[PDB]
Amino acid sequence: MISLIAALAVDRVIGMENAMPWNLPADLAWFKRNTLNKPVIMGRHTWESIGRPLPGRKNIILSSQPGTDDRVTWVKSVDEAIAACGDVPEIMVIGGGRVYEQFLPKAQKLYLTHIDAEVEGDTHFPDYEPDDWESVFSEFHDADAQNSHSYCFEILERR
Ligand SMILES: NC(=O)c1ccc[n+]([C@@H]2O[C@H](COP(=O)([O-])OP(=O)(O)OC[C@H]3O[C@@H](n4cnc5c(N)ncnc54)[C@H](OP(=O)(O)O)[C@@H]3O)[C@@H](O)[C@H]2O)c1
Ligand SMILES: Nc1nc(=O)c2nc(CNc3ccc(C(=O)N[C@@H](CCC(=O)O)C(=O)O)cc3)cnc2[nH]1
Ligand SMILES: [Mn+2]
Ligand SMILES: [Mn+2]
Ligand SMILES: [Mn+2]
Repeated sequence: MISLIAALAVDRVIGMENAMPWNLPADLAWFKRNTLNKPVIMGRHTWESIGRPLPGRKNIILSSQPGTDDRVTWVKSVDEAIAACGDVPEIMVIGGGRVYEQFLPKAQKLYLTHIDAEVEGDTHFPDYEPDDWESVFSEFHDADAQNSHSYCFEILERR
């Protein structure tokens, strides 16, 4: 099973200048809980944005060019990325925009954080047809001293 996990600001913005400009510790904790002990697939730009391997996960990087770091697994196509995960229950696709586009048609589940923040951005999460997806979990949180925007965690499953 393939799942996508992402955090979206207003208008589905996910990034600006190869970065995420907000800081929401509660959402990073949610990301860690939902990805630990699973393979994670990311594109090369997202790998450069994170800047190090994510511990406790098999890190798989998509790039058309040879890898430059043997602490992670480098693959050259979507099918190779999936194969490199092996026989696991759930593969997590962690972006960025181009990678989410390619994996969305193959995904059964979306883990989305909706952040109440207006961000100039240059990267968006794909338009997804709402009729295709059922919301199975949602949890709203007001802003607090650690998290400067309100946010909603949602899990959607393909109908
Ligand atoms: N808010 C969030 O949840 C979230 C999550 C992830 C990322 N982001 C943000 O998203 C942005 C990065 O997204 P992006 O769309 O620019 O880049 P991306 O999807 O991370 O990376 C694209 C790169 O991945 C490689 N790639 C993708 N598909 C491939 C394929 N089928 N075969 C081979 N290589 C493939 C290519 O690398 P080569 O050029 O080396 O071939 C391509 O240039 C950053 O701003 C980041 O902070 C946000
Ligand atoms: N829900 C969600 N939120 C995000 O911010 C997010 N970000 C990415 C891409 N960027 C990043 C950037 C940093 C870390 C990261 O350092 N994660 C640590 C958390 C511990 C910490 O630094 O606070 C991890 O071990 O997972 C992960 C993804 C992909 N999916 C996401 N999904
Ligand atoms: Mn092929
Ligand atoms: Mn198999
Ligand atoms: Mn806000």
